[PDB]
Order: sequence, then C-alpha cells, then structure tokens
Amino acid sequence: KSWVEETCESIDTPECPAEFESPPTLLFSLDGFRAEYLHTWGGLLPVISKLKNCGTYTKNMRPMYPTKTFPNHYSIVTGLYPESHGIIDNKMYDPKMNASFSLKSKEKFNPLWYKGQPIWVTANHQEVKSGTYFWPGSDVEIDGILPDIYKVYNGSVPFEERILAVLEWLQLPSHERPHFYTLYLEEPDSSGHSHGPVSSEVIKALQKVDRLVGMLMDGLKDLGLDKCLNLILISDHGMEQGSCKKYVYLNKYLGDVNNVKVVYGPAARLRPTDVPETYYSFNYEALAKNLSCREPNQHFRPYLKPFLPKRLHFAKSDRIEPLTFYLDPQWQLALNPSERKYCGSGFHGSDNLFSNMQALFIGYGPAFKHGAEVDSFENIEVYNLMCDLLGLIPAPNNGSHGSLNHLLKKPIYNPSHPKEEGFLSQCPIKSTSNDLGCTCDPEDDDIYHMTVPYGRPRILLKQHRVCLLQQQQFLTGYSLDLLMPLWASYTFLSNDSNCLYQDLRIPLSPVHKCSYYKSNSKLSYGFLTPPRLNHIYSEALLTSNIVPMYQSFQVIWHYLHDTLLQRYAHERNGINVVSGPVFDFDYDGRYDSLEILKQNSRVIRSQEILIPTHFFIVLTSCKQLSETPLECSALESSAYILPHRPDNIESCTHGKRESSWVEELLTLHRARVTDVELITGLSFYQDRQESVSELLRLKTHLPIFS
Ligand SMILES: *[C@@H]1O[C@H](CO)[C@@H](O[C@@H]2O[C@H](CO)[C@@H](O[C@@H]3O[C@H](CO[C@H]4O[C@H](CO)[C@@H](O)[C@H](O[C@H]5O[C@H](CO)[C@@H](O)[C@H](O)[C@@H]5O)[C@@H]4O)[C@@H](O)[C@H](O[C@H]4O[C@H](CO)[C@@H](O)[C@H](O)[C@@H]4O)[C@@H]3O)[C@H](O)[C@H]2NC(C)=O)[C@H](O)[C@H]1NC(C)=O
Ligand SMILES: Nc1ccn([C@@H]2O[C@H](COP(=O)(O)O)[C@@H](O)[C@H]2O)c(=O)n1
Ligand SMILES: *[C@@H]1O[C@H](CO)[C@@H](O)[C@H](O)[C@H]1NC(C)=O
Ligand SMILES: *[C@@H]1O[C@H](CO)[C@@H](O)[C@H](O)[C@H]1NC(C)=O
Ligand SMILES: [Ca+2]
Ligand SMILES: [Zn+2]
Ligand SMILES: [Zn+2]
Repeated sequence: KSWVEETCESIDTPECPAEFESPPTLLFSLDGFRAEYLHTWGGLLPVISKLKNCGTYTKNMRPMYPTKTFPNHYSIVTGLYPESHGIIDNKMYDPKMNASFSLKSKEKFNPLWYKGQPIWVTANHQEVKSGTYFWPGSDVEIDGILPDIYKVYNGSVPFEERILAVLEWLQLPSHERPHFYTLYLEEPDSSGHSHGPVSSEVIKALQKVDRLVGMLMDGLKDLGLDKCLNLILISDHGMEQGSCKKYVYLNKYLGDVNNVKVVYGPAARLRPTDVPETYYSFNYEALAKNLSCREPNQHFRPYLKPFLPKRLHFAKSDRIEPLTFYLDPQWQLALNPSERKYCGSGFHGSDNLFSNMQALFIGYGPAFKHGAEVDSFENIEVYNLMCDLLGLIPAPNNGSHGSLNHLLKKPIYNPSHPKEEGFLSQCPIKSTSNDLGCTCDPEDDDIYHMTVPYGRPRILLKQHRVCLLQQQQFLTGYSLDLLMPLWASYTFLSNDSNCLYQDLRIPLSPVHKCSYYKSNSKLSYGFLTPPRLNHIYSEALLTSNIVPMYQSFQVIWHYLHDTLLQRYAHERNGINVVSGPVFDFDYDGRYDSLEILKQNSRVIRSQEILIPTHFFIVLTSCKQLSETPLECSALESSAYILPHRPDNIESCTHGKRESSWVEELLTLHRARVTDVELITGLSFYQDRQESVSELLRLKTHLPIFS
C-alpha cells in the first residue's frame, strides 16, 4: 500500500532509523499555489489532502509584498521583510550600484543583492549540513557560505529527477548527510500564468504536482522515513486572473514619454530614465500629484514610498522606487502596451491581503500536530519555526519568535514579554496657573482597571520619560521629553469647540494655548479621547489630551469617533480604545530616536512643533458578544495606522461622499497590533490572562480582503 492509500498515524514520538539522531526538515515549495486551490480542488488532490488532514494546516498563509517568487521565497528562509533582505521584486534596480536585477541575468548570482541571513547560512554557522535544490539564494553565496549540497537553477530539469535527487541525499553517511532540505517546482505558477487560475491546465498541473508529492511520500516510506521527517509544504504567492479591459497605461496621462521607466505589474514602480543622475533629482511628488484622481473610479493610486500603508513594510530600501502604485484587485499598471508581456494572462503581485494572493502552508511530521487547523500567519514567521525544527539559534528577523508554537506538539522556544525600558515617573500639581485664552460656552484602583482592563501599555522606549495621568474616563501615558501624550486608553460601552482646560500636572507649552490656533492655518489640535463621552465630559478637554492635527485629518478623525466608533460599540457590545501619535520620519517602521526626532521638528506659527506622521488606534472587544470589554474571555483586536496628511488627495474626496471614502481609508490602513507596537515602542495586553505565545498570535493577525 502506497503512503496516500494508508490512513492517518499519530507520530507523537519520532521513529527514526539508525544513523539518524533527529528527524530532518524538508521545505517543499509549489510556486503559484494559490490558497483557494486546495479549498476548492481538495477532492482532486488526494496526496495533498492527506497531508492536510494528518498535519497542521491553515486556510490562508499571508505572503510578503509584492507577491512575487523571489521576494517571498527569500523572505521565508530569512524571516525578513523584502525591504530589509534586498530582494524587492523579480525585476528591480539598485541606484547605488547602477545595476539592474533579473531572474535571467548575470546580476542574479551577485551576492551584493542578497542581504540578511538565509537558513542554510544559519545552519552552517552552527555546524548543521544543508542540501538544497533550486531555492532562490541557493545558487548565490551569501557571506561566503554555500549549502553543502546545491544546484544552480535549471528549469529544464524534470520534476521527478528533483525528488529522486533529494531522496538520494537522504541515504548519505550520517556525517555527510544534510539535516535541512529544500525542494522547488515551477507549478502551478507556470500553468497559472498561461491559462488562468480557473482552467483545465491548472487542474492538470495541480494533479501533476499532487502525484509528485505522492512520489516523495512513497519514496520516504521505502526508506523508512515516513515517520521520521518534518515536511513543510509551502508556496510563495497566489494567482489572479488578469484582463485586457482591466489594465492601466501611464501614457494616457503622460504621453509617449521616454524620461521615465515603469516596472510593470499590479505593484508598479517608477524611476527616471536618466539614472542615477536624476534618481533623486527627479521630483516624484509632482508626478504623483499629477496622476492622482484622474478617473471617477480610478483602479490605481500614486503613492510616495513612505505614504504606502505601513502594513506592507515597503519603504526602507534603496532598490524600492520613491514612486509606487497601489492597484485594485485584478488590475495591472504599465507605461505602454508594448512593455508588458501580456494583459489577459494569469498574474500575481497584488496586495498581500487579497484573497487570491494567499499562499499554501502544510506542516507534517513528528514535530507537527495531526489534523490541527490554525489561523492565518505571515511567511516571515516560518524562519523561526525552522530554527526550532533544526535546533538553531535564529538570526535577528521580523517574525515574532514563538508565535507559531501552537503548530508543534512540544514547543522548543517559550517566549516572554518585553521588559519596560521607559523611565516611568510621576506628575503632581506643580505649575498654577496660566491663562489659555479660550472661550467656553456653558477608588483610583477601581477606575484604573476600568480604563486599561487588559493592562496598561508598557513603554519599550529607552529611556523615555513617561508619566501616567489618571482621569475618570481614560488613562493617558504622557511624555515629558516630547510634552505630548504617547497613548490614551479608554472604554466605550454599548450605550453610554475652541475651549480647553490647563492640565496642572504637565508643564505648560505655548502650543497648549488656544490663542496659538487660528482659523486660517490648516494645522490645529485633535483629541485622542473624544470629548462627547458620557452633559459633556470636561477632562477630555485637558491640555494633556490634545495632539497637533491637520484640519483635513480632523474630517477623518471626527467621523471615526462620531459614526464608526459608535456603530462598532453596538456590533461588538462595546469597545476598548487605545490611540496615540506616530513619529516615523525615516519610514523604517520603527519608532524614531530622540536624535532624528529633533531633526524633523518643524516650526509653525512662531513655535516649534513635532508633528505626527501617523496616528494609531487599537480596537479591542470580546470574541463572545455577550461580554463587555471589561469581562472578555478571549480578545478581538483590530488595529489601524492612519497616515497624517495635510490633504485628502489619497482619498479623492471630490464628489463629497464622506461616509464612503473614510471607511475605505480605514480598511486600507489596517495593521497588525505588532506593527503598532513596532512603530510606537509600546507593548499591549501584557496583563491579559492568555499566554505570551497566544498574545503574539493575536497581535500578528490581519484580516483578508474579499
Ligand atoms: C525587520 O528585522 C530586521 C532585522 O532584525 C531589522 O533590520 C535592522 O534594522 C536596524 C535598525 O534599523 C539596523 O541597524 C542599523 O544598521 C545601520 C547600518 O549599519 C551600517 O551603517 C553605516 C554604513 O554606512 C555604518 O555607520 C555602520 O558601521 C558601524 O556602526 C556602528 C559603529 O560603532 C557599529 O555599532 C556597527 O556594528 C557598524 O560596524 C554600519 O556598517 C546603522 O546605520 C544603524 O545605526 C543606528 O543605530 C546605532 C546604534 O545601534 C547608532 O549608533 C547610529 O547612530 C544609528 O542611529 C543601525 O545599527 C540593522 O542593520 C537591520 N538589520 C538587517 C539585517 O537588516 C528591521 O528593523 C525590521 N523591520 C521592521 C519594520 O521592524
Ligand atoms: N532559483 C530560482 C527559482 C525560480 N526561478 C524562476 O522564477 C519563476 C517564477 O517567477 P514568478 O512567480 O515571480 O513570475 C519560475 O518560473 C522560474 O523559472 C529562477 O529563475 N531561479
Ligand atoms: C550606469 O549604467 C549604465 C548602463 O550600463 C551606463 O551606461 C552608465 O555609464 C552608468 N552610469 C554610471 C554613473 O556609472
Ligand atoms: C538543464 O537541465 C536539462 C535537464 O537535465 C539538461 O538537459 C540541460 O543540459 C540543462 N541546461 C543547462 C544550461 O545546464
Ligand atoms: Ca523610525
Ligand atoms: Zn512565484
Ligand atoms: Zn509567477
């Protein structure tokens, strides 16, 4: 009986043949295996289905941005964001090197492109042999290290020979036998491009790939290793059906110009022709503003590199163009109809939260649980997972180490909460009492736990000075070094102008007085906590509850609290809200140091002001609608990192449909709670009853569009 014909067997304890000390780990990749494939065509894939049913499976695995082979395949083995590991796209360009990059190019084998540290390099430093086969980055030597067994990429090599090649390596002597293995197949990406996600060719391809895995599993059984190997069946991205009618050509707005170069696809980027002479000299801001809102329902959007949604993490690299394009699903962008390969072919590269961009992940073996279905996770988390499977100390990556502990029978690494680096001090009443020049028209422990029911945010800033200001409706962590609130937490239940009051607990700043704000300047103040809480709550009008805010952003901020926040309180039976300013001027996704903060502090209206680049907001509720936010058994989080812009060009307000464009901005700039943690230097939910590993799972979560 073949392996696929046998039923499930619990591998609680690894059954390894002699000469084996611990079960090896094989990483099997199927390029272009969209997550929807297994959902729908499970009955046509008997081998893959058994691996799903006897292992740990996830409906959707979220890939990196853009959704391309090389960036994702390399992010898997490095656990790094594409903006950090160097491989931004299949085709890209580095200004500092004056060289282009391509799959079919001599520059591909250049070690100057590959940054970070792949797993086989990690394994080599800790005396662990690795045998790879056609994995991106295996051909090139990184840090002067090459895998003990490698093969330079040759797509003409038949798949069946690749499987046998790995099977032959498994028979090598214990000292010359690798402990880590990789496998790569071009299907069903190839069939996906040429015929589309819904075709007879992909079904034949899925079945072809399915029998090939069955060949591997039968091969493992004949070697007596079917219960002695950790298998990770993964993919790089999904596949979307392209259309000729749904394609964007830049020439229609610019003309047959030759001063600009466009990297075509659903994740388009633009650089000038005179490069690197005018790579920075070219002002992209003008071109971006000239391309925005040209159509009634435009299916593309010009984005300056820092203005992209933070969830994408696609800014802090030299290779990423300062001008990018975000497109609606099923849409691609190009300069001229001649540059593109084809318009009506199967494509990928769209937003990594799109439904069809989702990838496959199945973990099978003695180390993985049997028939366990887990929630979605990013591919950068897999790197740390493999280190635990190979007994390796992981290189510094972007994955929350330990967040995938629920997949394993016996977790190797037990995570802990980050220590508080902030210098926590107290603010008593000391300075009374200045005139604000404002016109106004006519115990403690119980109120603390009510405002921060999951625990106060911990200050990971080192070594920032923060005070805790307690009110009757909210608790705010105030910064003494910046003289503004870092965060404000409050609970809003299911059913419950030009004036301000001086908070005598904080030192007075000239920007706290209402006389500072005129009706002419676009810059004003906003509240972190809405004043319309519970008559009218006056402590929300404290000076310590205001932040510098553009008038254009107040349109979004007021609608967020007056309409959406109240609706969410009814749908989710109350919500706990934590809000605050975000300062990331170097657009690296992490909080700025005091040094760079002083460099970006503008002066306006004769006063020095540090104005926020973004504003974060975390909404927390109960998973059980019968419970209020003060009595949750399990949490329901959703975070947002909203861009603080002087105008609403991104939204195309023109047409004046306010209730529509705001929510579309909210949904677009949704982010992981971890993302907020990384960018604000705060740590949430530390006093929550669930374990650290569970809390990492919660904080690294993002919803899939469509
Ligand atoms: C995802 O995960 C990845 C990996 O964990 C994160 O990427 C890492 O980000 C951090 C912070 O952004 C990076 O650290 C910085 O590295 C840069 C670059 O290093 C080089 O910079 C100069 C080259 O021209 C040069 O000055 C440096 O030379 C030495 O510098 C000092 C001298 O004493 C020494 O300590 C170094 O070891 C070097 O020998 C170097 O060649 C660097 O500029 C940064 O310096 C800042 O911080 C230091 C204090 O640490 C300070 O002194 C400086 O003034 C400056 O403020 C900093 O070290 C790191 O390189 C990234 N790692 C990788 C592999 O990419 C990423 O942050 C995560 N992303 C997200 C979104 O979370
Ligand atoms: N190491 C590797 C792995 C894949 N590739 C190529 O990358 C292609 C996949 O790219 P996309 O999915 O991004 O379009 C495969 O068809 C293959 O020919 C390569 O050139 N070198
Ligand atoms: C950059 O590369 C191009 C193409 O090879 C070359 O013609 C040009 O001379 C290079 N520019 C610089 C500054 O080296
Ligand atoms: C690629 O692989 C095929 C199949 O093994 C082989 O015939 C061919 O010679 C290889 N091409 C190159 C360039 O090595
Ligand atoms: Ca920063
Ligand atoms: Zn691919
Ligand atoms: Zn592809």
